[PDB]
Amino acid sequence: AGIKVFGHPASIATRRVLIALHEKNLDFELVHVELKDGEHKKEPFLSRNPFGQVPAFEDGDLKLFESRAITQYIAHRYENQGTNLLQTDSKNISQYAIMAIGMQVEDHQFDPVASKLAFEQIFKSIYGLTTDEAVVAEEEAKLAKVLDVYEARLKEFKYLAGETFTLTDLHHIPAIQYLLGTPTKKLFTERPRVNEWVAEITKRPASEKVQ
Amino acid sequence: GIKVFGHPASIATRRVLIALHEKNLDFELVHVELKDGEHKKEPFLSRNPFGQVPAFEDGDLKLFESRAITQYIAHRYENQGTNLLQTDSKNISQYAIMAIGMQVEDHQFDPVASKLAFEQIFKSIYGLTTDEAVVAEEEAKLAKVLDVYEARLKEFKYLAGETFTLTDLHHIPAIQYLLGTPTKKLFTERPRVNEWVAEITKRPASEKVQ
Amino acid sequence: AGIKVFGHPASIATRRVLIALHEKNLDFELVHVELKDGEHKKEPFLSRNPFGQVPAFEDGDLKLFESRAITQYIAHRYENQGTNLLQTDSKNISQYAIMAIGMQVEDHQFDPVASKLAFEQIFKSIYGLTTDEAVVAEEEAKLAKVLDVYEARLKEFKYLAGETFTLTDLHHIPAIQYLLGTPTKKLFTERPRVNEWVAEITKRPASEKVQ
Amino acid sequence: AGIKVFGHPASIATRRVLIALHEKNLDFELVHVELKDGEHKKEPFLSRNPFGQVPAFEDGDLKLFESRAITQYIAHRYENQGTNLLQTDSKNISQYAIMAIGMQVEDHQFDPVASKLAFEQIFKSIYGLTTDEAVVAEEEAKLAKVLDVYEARLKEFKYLAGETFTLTDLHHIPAIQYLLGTPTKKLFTERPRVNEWVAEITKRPASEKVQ
Amino acid sequence: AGIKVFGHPASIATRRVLIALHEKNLDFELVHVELKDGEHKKEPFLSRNPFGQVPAFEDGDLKLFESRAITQYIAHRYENQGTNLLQTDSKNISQYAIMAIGMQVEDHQFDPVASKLAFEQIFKSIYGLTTDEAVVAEEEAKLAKVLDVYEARLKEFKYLAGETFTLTDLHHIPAIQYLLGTPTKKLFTERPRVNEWVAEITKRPASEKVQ
Amino acid sequence: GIKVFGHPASIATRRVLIALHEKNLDFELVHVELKDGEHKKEPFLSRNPFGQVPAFEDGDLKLFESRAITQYIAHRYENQGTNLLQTDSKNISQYAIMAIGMQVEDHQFDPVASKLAFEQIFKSIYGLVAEEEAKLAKVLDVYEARLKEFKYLAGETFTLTDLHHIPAIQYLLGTPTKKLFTERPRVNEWVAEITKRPASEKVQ
Ligand SMILES: C[C@@H]1O[C@@H](Oc2c(-c3ccc(O)c(O)c3)oc3cc(O)cc(O)c3c2=O)[C@H](O)[C@H](O)[C@H]1O
Ligand SMILES: C[C@@H]1O[C@@H](Oc2c(-c3ccc(O)c(O)c3)oc3cc(O)cc(O)c3c2=O)[C@H](O)[C@H](O)[C@H]1O
Ligand SMILES: C[C@@H]1O[C@@H](Oc2c(-c3ccc(O)c(O)c3)oc3cc(O)cc(O)c3c2=O)[C@H](O)[C@H](O)[C@H]1O
Ligand SMILES: C[C@@H]1O[C@@H](Oc2c(-c3ccc(O)c(O)c3)oc3cc(O)cc(O)c3c2=O)[C@H](O)[C@H](O)[C@H]1O
Ligand SMILES: C[C@@H]1O[C@@H](Oc2c(-c3ccc(O)c(O)c3)oc3cc(O)cc(O)c3c2=O)[C@H](O)[C@H](O)[C@H]1O
Ligand SMILES: C[C@@H]1O[C@@H](Oc2c(-c3ccc(O)c(O)c3)oc3cc(O)cc(O)c3c2=O)[C@H](O)[C@H](O)[C@H]1O
Ligand SMILES: C[C@@H]1O[C@@H](Oc2c(-c3ccc(O)c(O)c3)oc3cc(O)cc(O)c3c2=O)[C@H](O)[C@H](O)[C@H]1O
Repeated sequence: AGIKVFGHPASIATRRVLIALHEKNLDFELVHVELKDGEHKKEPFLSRNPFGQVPAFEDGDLKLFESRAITQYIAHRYENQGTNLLQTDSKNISQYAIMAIGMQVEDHQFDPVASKLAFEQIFKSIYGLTTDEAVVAEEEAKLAKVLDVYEARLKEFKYLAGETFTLTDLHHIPAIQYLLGTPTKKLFTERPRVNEWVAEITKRPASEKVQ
Repeated sequence: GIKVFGHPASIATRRVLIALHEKNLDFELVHVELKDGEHKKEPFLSRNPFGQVPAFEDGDLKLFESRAITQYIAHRYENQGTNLLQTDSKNISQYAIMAIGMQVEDHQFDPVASKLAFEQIFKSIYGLTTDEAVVAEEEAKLAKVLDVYEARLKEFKYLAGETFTLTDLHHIPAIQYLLGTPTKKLFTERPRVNEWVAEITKRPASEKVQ
Repeated sequence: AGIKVFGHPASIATRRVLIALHEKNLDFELVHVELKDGEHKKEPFLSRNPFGQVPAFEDGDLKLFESRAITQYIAHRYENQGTNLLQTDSKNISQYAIMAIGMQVEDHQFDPVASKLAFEQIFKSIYGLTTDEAVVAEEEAKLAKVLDVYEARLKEFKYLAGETFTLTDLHHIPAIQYLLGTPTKKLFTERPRVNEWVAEITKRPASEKVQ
Repeated sequence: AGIKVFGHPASIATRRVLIALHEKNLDFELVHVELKDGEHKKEPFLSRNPFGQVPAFEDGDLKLFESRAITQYIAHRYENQGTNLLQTDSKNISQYAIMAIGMQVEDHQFDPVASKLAFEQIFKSIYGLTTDEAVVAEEEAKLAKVLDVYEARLKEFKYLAGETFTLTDLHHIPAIQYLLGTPTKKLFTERPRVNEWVAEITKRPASEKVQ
Repeated sequence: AGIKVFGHPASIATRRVLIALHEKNLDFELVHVELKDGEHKKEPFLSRNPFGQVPAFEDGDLKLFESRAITQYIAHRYENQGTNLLQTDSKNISQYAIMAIGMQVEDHQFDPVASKLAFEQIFKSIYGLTTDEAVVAEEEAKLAKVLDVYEARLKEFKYLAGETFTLTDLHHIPAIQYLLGTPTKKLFTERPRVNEWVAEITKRPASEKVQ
Repeated sequence: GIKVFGHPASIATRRVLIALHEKNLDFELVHVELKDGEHKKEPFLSRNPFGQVPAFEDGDLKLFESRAITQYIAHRYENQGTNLLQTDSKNISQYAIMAIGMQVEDHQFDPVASKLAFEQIFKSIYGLVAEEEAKLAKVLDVYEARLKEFKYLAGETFTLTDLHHIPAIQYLLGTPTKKLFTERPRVNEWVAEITKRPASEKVQ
């Protein structure tokens, strides 16, 4: 009954879902999955996601996993409450496609790089493992290319899909929150439109709630 | 009209081509010469700054990312040819189920399938020897994905439900390649997966790009 | 305190030092080196270890690094307090050599394998990453060969250097603590003298203090 | 009947043969072998080359494989037509040996390095993959040494075997064509005699026919 | 000043040259290059071969390197003395091409595998290293394929290029001599026509002179 | 008496041999035929169950692990030949400083030096690096800084810390990796001194 998120409050992909829920002012329960104990690779969590990755999700009888499938469900199902996470005219197909390009680009070009950066520089550090400086340099060079594209794009429009905040922007927030606490920060601050964009999306109340 | 900027052997290009054929749409395939690095040069970079085929045009609308393109095609031309969305396309929960499968193809299937094709086909063109360790590690991963698919296909005829959708369509080009390799066994040894592969690969739109 | 340890409490090599200090009932400060902030790759930590790795160590004016150099120093400098970590007759050179063989074997044969097993099964799994089952199988086969040697050895003597607990046994403890929380546990439990040895050394109060 | 080449028009080794045929103004059929479908590792291609490598070749009843055995056959069999691919005085044994050194050097020192560089910088990109910048730097250093030797050699003579274009030069052309579309280009252009040599051999009509 | 070979008497490539010289009954000096002291990577040897590999070679004013360029030069320059190392009718271009296929095959398919097998099983011991049994198994499987092709070939003809002993056969001898002192021997003796071929070419006086 | 069970080319065997020569000790080198897998068979396995050269004997005492052996030699025969311990061997802090260097040689230097030697000697000789040279440079920069303060790695005298590096260095001096040593002036002098020692030249 109601909306439940099965995840961990430090997980990037879990935070994606949490931010979208807060943006919609939805009530929900966060059910804690203990990653340190391998609970995500055990039953019963495996029956909610056989790939053993947080988050999983429930809205009544509907059971989901994959953060970006979940956010998009939220954005459609609860379109008319709270922040609109779709384009202003959500019935405009070409505008939806432009948002979709940006979502694909986050998923394929931004996230794997940002993830590796956060893993090397933050998560390894929590367990006393040493950061591989070569992976960091290689991954920062990649991220700089992605951010150069974003810079050009943000010269044209206030946000990545157009003039309003959407899922394209939202999906970047958790990884960015973590990378702002690392030397990777410079890559965002040295690009002026990227920097303003980061400042706006991270100061949103929904973003600050999960931080 | 509709133009696709890509290469006819490319997995991601074939994704778009199959969707266009399924909609019976006319279009032009404008060849991008990957062997000459044309995808990492202007003017192709001005269509996709990440230098990856395919890019796409429908009148004034310019796109890239194969799965954004296919979805656009499926919505813009919803009412002609094959329906690539769910039967009731206005049902939001049903759309979310399709979306899970599309995410799963992208994150769990495609990177593994793409490594298996690289090691067993593409390395052989060129001078290179297939790393049998990568092949074994990747086949074990693929088996886990296909076990999930098997369970799912016991419940429903296709991956998103009772009808062929983008979730199935996105898998076709990688599968077409892997059927020419010993990885074939992973599909054939799983009966519902095997039937599913036979159905989706024998579709006329699939055969047109082969 | 006189004695300071510069490390991280989850680090295997740091725990080696901590256990030795506790065994000697020494007072000391653990100074937590902030790996996430790159503190280990900055002055003043680099003046304690130019290779930028944890732990480093101080006893008055004496500055050290390398966990096994530190534990040995502790064992000699504070020989006649708390547990004896050297051989019963510490002046016996041949007996010291037998302990030294075991310490070398821990360093070369045991530690790199145990480390990789912990990384693949614990560190990676907690994050998003999939445990490479091939590395696990290859490494477990190596570990089994080591533990077979240990089994034969523990049929002759209560501990690895002879009849008493020494640094040879102590140096294995932290890695073992981690591997007991993984399926690699079986390799220890399926060997009866190894199993009794693991049970004894991990139930020591000094071992439990760092867990 | 007549000359047939069994290969693929993008293949470096196939192009070697094609260029030699064009230089002799020979008529021939290119029979396409579908490498993407593994046709080279199946019968009937395996009966033409049991090592499953393109190209294979036929001139009437004579069946050959190995690109450099084929080019040499072409150069002798059809010596007196089109471009002379042997030395001016082809009966001069010491001059032949000098050409033979160069051909060996292309095969052993140039080709494996040039191949790797093309793979890392062009072919990996076609598939997902990322170019390993370390391999590129290691291989470019190797290529630079080769090209330094070539530079010295080209200060004495117009081409690599002497004053005329021969098989020694011809065998380099296909790999060079690919590397001119990569940043490795600089290694050629930064060496003035190498640069002029590359410009000459790539602007030959036979070279341009296969491009 | 006559024929000089600059190399080392244990080197496979040097032995190639020595055998050809002995087959021609030529007088020559072997000038020792001390590999263990890096003499091959220093002047004056580098001025004979800028790639720093034995052997180099001299016949009067003519300076050469690459063992197979040298053997071929010897076979042409001294064609009409001692053993003919070319085909019976050396003016027959198709017959030359058939010998050339076999020479290419020895270089590309046989030599790299045979050379690894000799390194793992014989020469690793010279430097105090242990034989990698996995490399050995992988390489023996490759060598078996090559030898199966050779077996088929030798059903048709007494030697690899036809009815008479040529450079194709000669180039295999040194590697084979070494592999006959290893368990790899079985691959040759398992195959009856290969076995008779090995027995014939290794019992030649010129072969025995370098052993 | 003293016996060493190993192979004369083996880096770890040479470590032991050098220490014996430095102490002017008589001993027998009993060859273990690695090419024939003798190290992975009985009776060698009963001297070292891990099947690695060298093993060692001094009367009834049986040892393996080169660095355990060198240290035993340095203590058992402390007062003869070269002192391989610190000048004041009873000084515990000074021993610890030598111990840091021995650990550093084992963990930071040896694995890198060993890879470089085995890739290049052989690439150069039998026709079969950049990542490893970068790692080695870092280690050698630390050594350079250290050798500005003291004549040797543990202090003012030659000790086991220096000795343990010798065999790998001997091999690397026959490769282009030589430059990493020569481009660092204090490292270069240190290498020249430790490799010209008679005990080092005896095993070369
Ligand atoms: C609000 C909806 O937005 C758009 O539908 C699309 C949707 C979509 C519709 C309903 C859902 O429950 C859902 O999760 C996604 O998805 C798209 C994804 C793409 O990658 C590209 C598209 O053009 C659409 C696409 O056009 C359309 O404008 C549609 O007419 C409208 O009902
Ligand atoms: C102006 C467009 O920018 C670039 O494409 C991107 C688009 C986009 C493409 C086509 C459109 O019609 C549109 O309005 C936006 O959107 C992006 C969104 C992101 O979040 C990130 C991106 O890199 C792009 C991104 O790279 C391409 O150069 C495109 O062909 C060009 O038309
Ligand atoms: C029947 C469902 O199977 C699994 O979810 C999947 C679904 C799915 C299906 C129907 C549902 O009502 C639903 O909530 C989820 O669909 C998939 C599609 C794919 O292409 C691949 C998948 O891995 C799943 C996939 O793993 C999950 O274990 C889910 O919790 C369970 O209810
Ligand atoms: C009885 C002895 O066992 C084995 O050596 C080991 C020794 C050792 C050698 C000589 C002795 O007198 C002694 O009491 C112990 O100690 C070990 C300690 C470990 O932690 C691990 C080991 O593998 C050995 C280890 O393998 C060897 O087979 C040795 O040569 C033999 O004499
Ligand atoms: C000038 C020559 O350079 C080197 O030999 C080569 C020769 C060559 C040897 C003897 C001659 O009389 C001659 O005119 C050229 O030719 C080459 C050609 C290539 O295409 C590549 C090479 O590396 C050499 C190559 O390395 C040798 O160091 C030789 O000592 C010297 O005479
Ligand atoms: C019987 C022949 O075998 C194969 O070619 C080889 C030839 C060869 C080709 C055409 C001829 O007319 C001829 O007399 C010999 O010779 C070889 C010699 C070697 O030392 C190694 C080889 O693999 C072949 C080798 O593979 C090819 O399959 C060829 O097409 C076929 O005609
Ligand atoms: C000669 C001895 O040296 C020093 O003992 C130490 C020894 C040691 C003593 C006797 C032996 O047979 C042996 O093989 C090693 O080892 C150490 C190792 C370290 O890593 C750190 C140390 O401080 C000592 C440490 O201080 C001490 O100065 C001891 O007082 C003295 O008897």
